[PDB]
Amino acid sequence: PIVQNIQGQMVHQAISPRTLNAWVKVVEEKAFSPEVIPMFSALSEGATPQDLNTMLNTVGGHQAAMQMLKETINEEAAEWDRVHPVHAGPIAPGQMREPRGSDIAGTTSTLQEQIGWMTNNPPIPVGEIYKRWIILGLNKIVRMYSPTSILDIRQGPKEPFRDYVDRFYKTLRAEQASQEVKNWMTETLLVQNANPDCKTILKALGPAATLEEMMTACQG
Amino acid sequence: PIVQNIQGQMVHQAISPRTLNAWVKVVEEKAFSPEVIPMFSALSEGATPQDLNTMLNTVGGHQAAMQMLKETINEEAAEWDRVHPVHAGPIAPGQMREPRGSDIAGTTSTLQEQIGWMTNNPPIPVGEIYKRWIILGLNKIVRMYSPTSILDIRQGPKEPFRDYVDRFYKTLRAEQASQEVKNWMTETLLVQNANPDCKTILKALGPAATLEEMMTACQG
Amino acid sequence: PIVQNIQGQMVHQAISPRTLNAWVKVVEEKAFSPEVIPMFSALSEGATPQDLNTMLNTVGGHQAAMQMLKETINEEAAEWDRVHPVHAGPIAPGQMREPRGSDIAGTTSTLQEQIGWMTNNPPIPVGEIYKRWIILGLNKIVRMYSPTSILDIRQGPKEPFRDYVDRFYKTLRAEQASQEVKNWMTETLLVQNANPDCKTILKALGPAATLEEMMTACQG
Amino acid sequence: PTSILDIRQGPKEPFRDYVDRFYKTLRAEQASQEVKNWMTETLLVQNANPDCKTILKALGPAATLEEMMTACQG
Amino acid sequence: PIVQNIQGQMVHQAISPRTLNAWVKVVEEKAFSPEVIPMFSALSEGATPQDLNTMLNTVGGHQAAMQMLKETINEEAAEWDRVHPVHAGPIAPGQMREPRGSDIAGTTSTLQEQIGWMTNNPPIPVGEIYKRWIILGLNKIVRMYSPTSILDIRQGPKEPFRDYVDRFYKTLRAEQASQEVKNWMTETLLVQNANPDCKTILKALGPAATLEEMMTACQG
Amino acid sequence: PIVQNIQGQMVHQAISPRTLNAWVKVVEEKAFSPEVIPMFSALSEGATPQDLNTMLNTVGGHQAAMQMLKETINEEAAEWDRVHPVHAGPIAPGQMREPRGSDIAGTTSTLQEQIGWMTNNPPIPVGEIYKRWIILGLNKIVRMYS
Repeated sequence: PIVQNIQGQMVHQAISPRTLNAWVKVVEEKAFSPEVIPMFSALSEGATPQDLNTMLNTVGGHQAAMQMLKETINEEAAEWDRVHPVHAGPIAPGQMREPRGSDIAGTTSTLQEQIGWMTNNPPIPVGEIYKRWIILGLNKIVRMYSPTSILDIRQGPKEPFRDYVDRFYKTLRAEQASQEVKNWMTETLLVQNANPDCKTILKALGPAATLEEMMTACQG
Repeated sequence: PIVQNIQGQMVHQAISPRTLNAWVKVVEEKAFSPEVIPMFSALSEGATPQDLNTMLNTVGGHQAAMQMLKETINEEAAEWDRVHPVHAGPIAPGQMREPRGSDIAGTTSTLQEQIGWMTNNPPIPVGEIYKRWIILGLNKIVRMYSPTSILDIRQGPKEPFRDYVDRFYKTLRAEQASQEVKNWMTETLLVQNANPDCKTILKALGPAATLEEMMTACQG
Repeated sequence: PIVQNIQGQMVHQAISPRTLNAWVKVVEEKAFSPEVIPMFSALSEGATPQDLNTMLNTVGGHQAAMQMLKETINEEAAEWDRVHPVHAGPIAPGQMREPRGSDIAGTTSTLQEQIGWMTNNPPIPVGEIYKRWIILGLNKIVRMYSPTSILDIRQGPKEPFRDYVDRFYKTLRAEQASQEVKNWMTETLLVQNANPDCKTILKALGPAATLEEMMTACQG
Repeated sequence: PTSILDIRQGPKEPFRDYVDRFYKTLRAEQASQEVKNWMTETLLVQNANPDCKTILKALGPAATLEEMMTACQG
Repeated sequence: PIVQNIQGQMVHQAISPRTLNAWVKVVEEKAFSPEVIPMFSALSEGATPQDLNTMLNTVGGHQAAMQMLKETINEEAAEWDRVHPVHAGPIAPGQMREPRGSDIAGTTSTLQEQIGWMTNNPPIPVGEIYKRWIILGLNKIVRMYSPTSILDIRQGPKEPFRDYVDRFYKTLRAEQASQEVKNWMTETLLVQNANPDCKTILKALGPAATLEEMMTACQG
Repeated sequence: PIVQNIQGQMVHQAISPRTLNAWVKVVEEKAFSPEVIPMFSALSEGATPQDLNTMLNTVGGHQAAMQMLKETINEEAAEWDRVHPVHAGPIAPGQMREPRGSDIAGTTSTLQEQIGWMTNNPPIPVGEIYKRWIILGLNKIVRMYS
């Protein structure tokens, strides 16, 4: 990443072997659970596109997911290049040229150009855009790994409300719907799909139902 | 209503008996269907709040719905009076005073104040606000009147696809959710709740499912 | 709908209730049949897009057909926007700007703008365009409500020739694939599917036979 | 261990393991990316199970990987 | 086809019957081989679109292939119109005709118009454009007529290397791909699918060996 | 070929269908005998490289021999390009540029450049070199066929 030296210039630093080992371990250990995206955004902070490409290439297996992520990055780069014209010709000294989509993807650039684009005034968040693209791809991947749909969750006769709402919120986190539609879903289907006993319990509870009072009512 | 004379002043005209007869006939024969709101908005065009109060009072029976509508009108009037200060004191001639919420409802005024407010320059439309409040109330009523919810619609084994989509779209018209949630449900739960045979047919149809294509696929 | 006056000019007029009542009655009583399009074209002559949206929203029941019509109107509006692009630069003093594909439907424009568009100099026929779109949608609807195809017609041994030709021409007018193909069908498929006795009676007159002699042959 | 031309799906071997093994062998293999673009569209659908073969061919030749996957999902 | 006539003035010479007989015979005897494309390109040198239409109509059988050819000609004309629309510009001092997709395809263009477009200065390459279209169509047809895929070409246990490489190169020429794909395939697929007895011989020679070395190695 | 008009310019003329028909007939009926090379050199006289490519592509079957012939043409073109430098930059009008090996093969040019090279002063015969290469290839083929 790019660690900022204390009261000094920000110095470039190679990705830590500890960071890369933790990343490959969490990938191998947890496959593609919805928390791998937060943990990836945590491990990779202020990292160059070279660092992000390394963190992606060290992943072993799940080559279909990797190819889908690369296709998503390619689509994002194509859209960027389409909606952003690229200038050419002689360029004034002390000012880097227009970053192309293939360069912001890191497939046709070098660490020097990446650091230059990340140190310019004003700075150009090449890392923050490539990380956004990688997060979109990882979101597509985790949506593809979703075993069951959200509309098809039904509580078992013996399966308790805690386990039911755990599965429901896991599938909701995996879901792809927008946040505005995501709210209505957890407002309605949560009480509409439960077992009849606690369903009538929450119906007697009525409106303004919150998770805490719901779980305290469905006790026993 | 307020008929606009051809090349002349917009002369006031009392509501014809035909309008009230058609209104009482539809509210008697058709109960409270989703379409009544469009027919109500059609019959009453450019009508003073006195005309709308006459059209509402002539309704016979279903007094619970009328009380709910009056409560909704009262809530809207309270909100209007809260978020709009009312001026007092001596008022300059040729300029009507500030319309109050209980006054914009027409319960504390005569026809002259309404006609003056609908003829001022610039015009202050009391009819288009009182009709909006009545439409909100009628929407609450028709939502309350719906017998079954939208999430609990399931196609019968012998019941064809046409009847199923008819019931589904009727309940959707009766639904209270926002338009984006409406699009989400009419996109997903339509094919997610059909009979397994045509369910697999529409799954083979794939994305971009359009209603005419669906109904042409499920034929036979 | 606009109406001409004694001086010759036209101005908006409120939609008559026993037009809405007649349209709703003919839609429900006759459901969907080829003779609903002429009635619709006759009922709403000169109607503004708001009046057509009224006459469409007022149709309770058969919501699938109304959604088909809405989708057809939707696609038609998009084509109009694509075919003509608004010009840039200074606008002439005697001319002002035009409506969009979605505003032809009247979904996002007030009634006064429709009246100004219809009575401009030169007049802009938004009402006629939206009526053409609605007529195309109704043609597709009556196509869907066809109970058989044109090829499956085969007269029964006892079904009279009159009923056979009635059913044939009914599903032929409900086909509307083309006009010259219709002319070829009425020559070939009409003579190809007769009962053997009356079949050879029609063959006795050759292909030059007209429909009148065609029926009075099998008559009596 | 094996060439990319030898990758073939078993009769009941799910599409998941087949595409995983195929892409793993393709990544281990050495060739220009331009050749791989034709290699995938020529080999992925052909070596699949007959039922899944017809299922993917119903989607189209230029179908993406995610649609081809969700076709035979489960 | 037009031909340079003494002296220096091109005049129209109708297509000779012997050329049409040669074309019919080559299509009868050789069906749709890869070599027909060169024979067609050489039999119709500098032919007016009418001559190419005659040569495509005189074919006997293979009506499906002729239909694909006609449809691809239509597609090329459609794309040509899209790629060559009349954008507003100052009118040229000198006017020369212009060939439309339908004027190039010889459908609605009289012979005199084509003679004009060809002999005028500067010439309009209508003949070469229509020949390129027909050649693309013939490439499509000959790539469709391939009995087996190039990937399925495998040598028999005692099938000599002679017939094996002959059939392999024939199917490869019928196959469609870029030249670099063929360069990779001739190095990756040819030696692998050979018979093991001679496969060991080809492996002993080397990976980058030429065709003649392997052919004289497994010779006999 | 390039027919020389009687008291006139050497007008270009497309290969007649009879030449190609006789060529495909002999290559089909007689396989690859030693005499075919003389008959090939006889049928194609003063022909542009486009004519020779058309005469070679029309051959049906024996694709191994055609691939060997194309490999021999490629080797000869590589040798020609190695032992002859190719000039570039702006070229004076009325004087064609330096013919490249891949260009002398006719695979990277049109008929106009060949006709210009076969009409320049002094003439630069592309046909007599491309035919020489095709004859070397056919000699290798007939040696292999023995």
